[PDB]
Amino acid sequence: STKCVTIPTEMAMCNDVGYSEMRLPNLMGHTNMAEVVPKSAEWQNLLQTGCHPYARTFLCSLFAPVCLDTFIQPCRSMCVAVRDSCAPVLACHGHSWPESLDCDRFPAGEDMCLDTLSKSCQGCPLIEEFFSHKTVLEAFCDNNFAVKVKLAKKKSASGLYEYETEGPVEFIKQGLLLPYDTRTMIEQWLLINENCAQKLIRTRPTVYVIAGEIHHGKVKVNRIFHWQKKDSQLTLATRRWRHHKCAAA
Ligand SMILES: [Cl-]
Ligand SMILES: [Cl-]
Ligand SMILES: [Cl-]
Ligand SMILES: [Cl-]
Ligand SMILES: [Cl-]
Ligand SMILES: [Cl-]
Ligand SMILES: [Cl-]
Ligand SMILES: [Cl-]
Ligand SMILES: [Cl-]
Repeated sequence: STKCVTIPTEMAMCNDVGYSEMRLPNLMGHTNMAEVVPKSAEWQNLLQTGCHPYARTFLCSLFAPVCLDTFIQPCRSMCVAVRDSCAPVLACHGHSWPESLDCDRFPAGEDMCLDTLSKSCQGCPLIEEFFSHKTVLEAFCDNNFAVKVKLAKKKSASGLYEYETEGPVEFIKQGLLLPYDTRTMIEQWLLINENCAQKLIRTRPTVYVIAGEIHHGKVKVNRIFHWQKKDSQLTLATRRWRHHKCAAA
């Protein structure tokens, strides 16, 4: 029916939250630790960002409720705070706030609940057209990656529009990742920023030089340079990048 188990060291989410014994089944419905531990480990990437100081203990009140006490849910206030602070980070990871954590399921008003002690990647930069290769090189130095990509619009079976890279991607500045991983992050950014991709399709030709940052599986495009058919400045900047000395080391 129900039992109490020791929080294992392998459960990094709740191995240092003030108590060592949890009750099963937990508030998430998990009936055994072979289910509790991996499902809790799915939150590790979000929790390592520090999106909200109460995210970890809020989650542990659900995944590892206190053994000897009756089940007390966290307050809807704390759910709304943690959700409003951490949901954009999950969106940057490509995820969304789970329906199982819909804050409307948590108590408010008279119902007793555990409360608090007290009371980014979505940017779409402009398409730069008349620019200097010195500005392009400055963007290269200021960003993690810089690539030459051709974008293409495509109609799916359901009638919706998909935006994809077409042909090979010419890498100018690789950054600290392999070109395969960088390109995978660029595709992820294209899917997450559908409005920005749609904006980029409207400028012909659809060839761009994009520069941005990649941090812990999050991709942010900072600069977008349009590659004209008779381009000179992007050509000069890309040919110069190999021998270019940045202003900062
Ligand atoms: Cl969001
Ligand atoms: Cl973020
Ligand atoms: Cl970011
Ligand atoms: Cl624009
Ligand atoms: Cl920049
Ligand atoms: Cl189309
Ligand atoms: Cl870098
Ligand atoms: Cl054209
Ligand atoms: Cl043109």
